[PDB]
Amino acid sequence: VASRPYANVDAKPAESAAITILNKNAAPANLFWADGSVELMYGKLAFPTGQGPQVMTATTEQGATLIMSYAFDHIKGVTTARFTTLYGCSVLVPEYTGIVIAGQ
Amino acid sequence: PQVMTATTEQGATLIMSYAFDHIKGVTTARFTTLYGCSVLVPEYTGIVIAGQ
Repeated sequence: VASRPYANVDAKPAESAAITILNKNAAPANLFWADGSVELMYGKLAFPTGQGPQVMTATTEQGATLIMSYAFDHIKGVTTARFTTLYGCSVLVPEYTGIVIAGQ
Repeated sequence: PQVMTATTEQGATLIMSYAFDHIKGVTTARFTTLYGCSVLVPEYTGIVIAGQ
Protein backbone atom coordinates (compact mmCIF):
# COMPACT_ATOMS: atom_id res chain seq x y z
CA VAL A 1 0.00 0.00 0.00
CA ALA A 2 2.83 2.48 0.76
CA SER A 3 4.11 1.92 -2.83
CA ARG A 4 0.78 3.04 -4.46
CA PRO A 5 1.65 6.82 -4.64
CA TYR A 6 4.90 5.77 -6.43
CA ALA A 7 3.24 3.49 -9.05
CA ASN A 8 4.44 3.82 -12.69
CA VAL A 9 2.53 1.03 -14.59
CA ASP A 10 -1.20 0.30 -14.84
CA ALA A 11 -1.03 -3.43 -13.90
CA LYS A 12 1.21 -6.31 -12.73
CA PRO A 13 2.34 -8.82 -15.47
CA ALA A 14 0.15 -11.85 -16.24
CA GLU A 15 1.54 -15.35 -15.50
CA SER A 16 4.15 -16.12 -18.23
CA ALA A 17 3.48 -12.74 -19.94
CA ALA A 18 5.46 -12.53 -23.22
CA ILE A 19 8.52 -10.28 -23.73
CA THR A 20 8.96 -8.29 -26.99
CA ILE A 21 12.50 -7.02 -27.78
CA LEU A 22 12.56 -3.58 -29.50
CA ASN A 23 16.19 -3.78 -30.75
CA LYS A 24 15.65 -6.55 -33.39
CA ASN A 25 18.88 -5.37 -35.12
CA ALA A 26 21.98 -3.51 -33.86
CA ALA A 27 21.49 0.24 -34.50
CA PRO A 28 22.88 3.69 -33.50
CA ALA A 29 20.69 5.59 -31.02
CA ASN A 30 19.31 9.13 -31.36
CA LEU A 31 19.00 10.53 -27.81
CA PHE A 32 16.22 12.66 -26.27
CA TRP A 33 15.86 14.28 -22.84
CA ALA A 34 14.07 16.83 -20.70
CA ASP A 35 16.68 18.94 -18.84
CA GLY A 36 17.89 18.10 -15.28
CA SER A 37 17.96 14.25 -15.58
CA VAL A 38 21.26 13.82 -17.49
CA GLU A 39 24.28 15.01 -15.51
CA LEU A 40 28.08 15.09 -15.23
CA MET A 41 29.68 15.12 -11.79
CA TYR A 42 33.10 16.79 -11.90
CA GLY A 43 35.80 16.16 -9.25
CA LYS A 44 39.51 16.95 -8.68
CA LEU A 45 42.05 14.39 -7.37
CA ALA A 46 44.44 15.80 -4.73
CA PHE A 47 47.72 15.87 -6.67
CA PRO A 48 49.98 17.65 -4.09
CA THR A 49 51.86 20.84 -4.92
CA GLY A 50 55.40 21.36 -3.42
CA GLN A 51 56.01 17.58 -3.06
CA GLY A 52 58.09 16.44 -6.10
CA PRO A 53 56.55 17.39 -9.53
CA GLN A 54 54.97 20.61 -10.79
CA VAL A 55 51.14 20.45 -10.51
CA MET A 56 48.57 22.90 -11.93
CA THR A 57 44.85 22.98 -12.83
CA ALA A 58 42.76 23.98 -15.88
CA THR A 59 39.29 23.23 -17.33
CA THR A 60 37.88 21.96 -20.59
CA GLU A 61 35.50 24.49 -22.26
CA GLN A 62 32.60 22.14 -21.22
CA GLY A 63 33.71 22.86 -17.58
CA ALA A 64 35.42 19.57 -16.52
CA THR A 65 38.52 20.17 -14.31
CA LEU A 66 41.91 18.90 -15.57
CA ILE A 67 45.12 18.44 -13.58
CA MET A 68 48.37 18.85 -15.52
CA SER A 69 51.46 17.50 -13.76
CA TYR A 70 55.08 17.53 -14.94
CA ALA A 71 57.97 15.48 -13.48
CA PHE A 72 61.53 16.04 -14.81
CA ASP A 73 64.04 13.16 -14.66
CA HIS A 74 67.40 14.98 -14.98
CA ILE A 75 69.33 11.68 -15.52
CA LYS A 76 67.54 10.66 -18.76
CA GLY A 77 66.86 14.40 -19.43
CA VAL A 78 63.07 14.00 -19.91
CA THR A 79 59.89 15.60 -18.57
CA THR A 80 56.88 13.29 -18.39
CA ALA A 81 53.55 15.15 -18.51
CA ARG A 82 50.31 13.59 -17.15
CA PHE A 83 46.94 15.19 -17.87
CA THR A 84 44.15 13.68 -15.72
CA THR A 85 40.43 14.20 -14.92
CA LEU A 86 37.78 12.65 -12.61
CA TYR A 87 34.08 12.62 -13.62
CA GLY A 88 30.83 10.65 -13.35
CA CYS A 89 28.03 10.62 -15.92
CA SER A 90 24.57 9.71 -14.50
CA VAL A 91 20.87 9.62 -15.48
CA LEU A 92 19.00 10.66 -12.32
CA VAL A 93 15.47 10.26 -13.81
CA PRO A 94 15.61 7.72 -16.70
CA GLU A 95 11.91 8.51 -17.50
CA TYR A 96 12.98 12.06 -18.60
CA THR A 97 15.18 10.38 -21.28
CA GLY A 98 14.36 8.36 -24.41
CA ILE A 99 15.83 7.09 -27.70
CA VAL A 100 14.87 6.53 -31.37
CA ILE A 101 16.41 3.58 -33.25
CA ALA A 102 15.92 3.06 -37.01
CA GLY A 103 16.57 -0.19 -38.99
CA GLN A 104 14.63 -1.74 -36.05
CA PRO B 1 60.60 15.74 -1.97
CA GLN B 2 59.31 18.33 0.49
CA VAL B 3 61.44 18.13 3.72
CA MET B 4 60.76 19.43 7.29
CA THR B 5 62.70 19.19 10.58
CA ALA B 6 60.95 18.70 13.98
CA THR B 7 61.95 17.88 17.62
CA THR B 8 60.69 14.99 19.85
CA GLU B 9 59.83 15.03 23.60
CA GLN B 10 63.47 13.99 24.31
CA GLY B 11 64.92 16.74 22.04
CA ALA B 12 65.79 14.24 19.25
CA THR B 13 65.59 15.48 15.62
CA LEU B 14 62.83 14.17 13.34
CA ILE B 15 63.04 14.58 9.58
CA MET B 16 59.67 14.42 7.77
CA SER B 17 59.78 14.07 3.96
CA TYR B 18 56.98 13.79 1.38
CA ALA B 19 57.50 12.53 -2.20
CA PHE B 20 54.62 12.53 -4.73
CA ASP B 21 54.90 10.10 -7.67
CA HIS B 22 52.46 11.44 -10.29
CA ILE B 23 52.56 8.21 -12.42
CA LYS B 24 51.84 5.89 -9.44
CA GLY B 25 49.39 8.58 -8.17
CA VAL B 26 50.64 8.37 -4.51
CA THR B 27 52.50 10.40 -1.94
CA THR B 28 54.99 8.48 0.17
CA ALA B 29 55.58 10.02 3.61
CA ARG B 30 58.77 9.20 5.58
CA PHE B 31 59.42 10.18 9.20
CA THR B 32 63.03 9.40 10.30
CA THR B 33 65.47 9.90 13.22
CA LEU B 34 69.12 8.97 14.01
CA TYR B 35 70.29 8.26 17.59
CA GLY B 36 72.54 6.09 19.79
CA CYS B 37 71.73 4.71 23.26
CA SER B 38 74.87 4.52 25.45
CA VAL B 39 75.76 3.12 28.91
CA LEU B 40 79.30 4.44 29.35
CA VAL B 41 79.80 2.94 32.86
CA PRO B 42 77.51 -0.11 33.41
CA GLU B 43 78.53 -0.05 37.14
CA TYR B 44 76.79 3.38 37.54
CA THR B 45 73.50 1.61 36.59
CA GLY B 46 71.40 -1.08 38.31
CA ILE B 47 68.02 -2.84 38.20
CA VAL B 48 65.53 -4.33 40.69
CA ILE B 49 63.24 -7.18 39.56
CA ALA B 50 60.26 -8.18 41.73
CA GLY B 51 58.45 -11.57 41.45
CA GLN B 52 62.07 -12.91 41.28
